[PDB]
Amino acid sequence: MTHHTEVFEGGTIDIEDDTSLTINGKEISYVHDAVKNKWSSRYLPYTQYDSLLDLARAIIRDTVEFSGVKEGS
Repeated sequence: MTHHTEVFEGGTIDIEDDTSLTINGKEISYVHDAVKNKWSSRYLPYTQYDSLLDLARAIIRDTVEFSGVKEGS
């Protein structure tokens, strides 16, 4: 238990121990816009997102890197 699995358009979302943002096993380091730190997520720089769950899905949707089979066109 205590883990959330989710498949977004081919990308697996790994949430472990009710923490840890991972996609396809790759560590997703969030950067919050909070008082502690004024910066954007390292994987999505200067892009505006709404929530944390939204963020995770936005990454997979915006980057084909987490989609899998696509090196280019």
